[PDB]
Amino acid sequence: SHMEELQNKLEDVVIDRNLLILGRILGEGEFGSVMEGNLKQEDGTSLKVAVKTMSQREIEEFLSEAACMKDFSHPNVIRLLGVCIEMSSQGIPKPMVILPFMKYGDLHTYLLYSRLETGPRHIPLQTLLRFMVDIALGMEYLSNRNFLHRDLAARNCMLRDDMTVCVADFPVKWIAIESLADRVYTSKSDVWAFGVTMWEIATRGMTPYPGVQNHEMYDYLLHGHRLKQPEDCLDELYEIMYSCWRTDPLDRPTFSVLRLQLERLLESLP
Ligand SMILES: CCc1nc(C(N)=O)c(Nc2ccc(N3CCC(N4CCN(C)CC4)CC3)c(OC)c2)nc1NC1CCOCC1
Ligand SMILES: [Cl-]
Ligand SMILES: [Cl-]
Ligand SMILES: [Cl-]
Ligand SMILES: [Cl-]
Repeated sequence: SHMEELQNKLEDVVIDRNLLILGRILGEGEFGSVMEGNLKQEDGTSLKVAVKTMSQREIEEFLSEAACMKDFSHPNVIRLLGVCIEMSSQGIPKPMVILPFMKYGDLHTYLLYSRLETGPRHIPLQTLLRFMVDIALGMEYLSNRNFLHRDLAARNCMLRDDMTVCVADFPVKWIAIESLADRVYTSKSDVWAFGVTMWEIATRGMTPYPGVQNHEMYDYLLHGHRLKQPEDCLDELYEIMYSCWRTDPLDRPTFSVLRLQLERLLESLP
């Protein structure tokens, strides 16, 4: 059964490389690049997509990992469309991930662009808190499938045509105190990272803990200091984000609890 489900998921996940046309490069780096593409669909029409380029063992885990994420269906979690693996001239495998195109790019850049004239308009507080709700909803879905994100941050949240946020790509300043110390990581560690992401949103893209350096962070945290309240951040919003950084991770709210707080606060806005 367990196996049977894995076998099916595996069936679905691969896309014939001839259904796919690559385009220009949207952002090149270390692990690799993100490029625009067209995915030929079952109905005969093409779809604009994004295309991410990243041992047979690491190949097979990539494929098994891709199969599980393809099963994820929620509007605040980025849909994996499928995978291609095209071989090089030197012979190393090149594993491509296919994603729906996110017109507005990543949330962190978008927030930064918004403080420029020619960027997106100033983002009203209501919209910012809607971004938080969307992300909490995404992470609730994940925590209910017991899946850990590991790298939640504003730069890994993506903005869709319709300004829905979805979590994606699932960084000392984002890492829970317990995980710095004992390398151990629960959903409550994702909750920590969420709390930081909320702050990145509420500051419109500031790097967490100005004036503190990465190497200083465990002690800074170990002495009870946390991120400060941003100017024009509602106290209730700050309370919600501060609960994410409680020392005991058992004392932190679940995503489901956070989401419910965030939506209530949003509803109470005029
Ligand atoms: C989850 C991985 C990922 N998925 C997607 C996706 N599913 O579609 C994706 N798309 C994407 C779409 C559009 C853009 N644009 C480019 C033009 C720019 N212009 C510049 C010129 N300026 C005058 C006006 C603005 C505005 C942003 C984009 O920028 C990088 C990315 N990116 C992903 N990963 C990135 C990798 C780099 O780090 C951020 C996350
Ligand atoms: Cl091509
Ligand atoms: Cl999506
Ligand atoms: Cl900044
Ligand atoms: Cl701070």
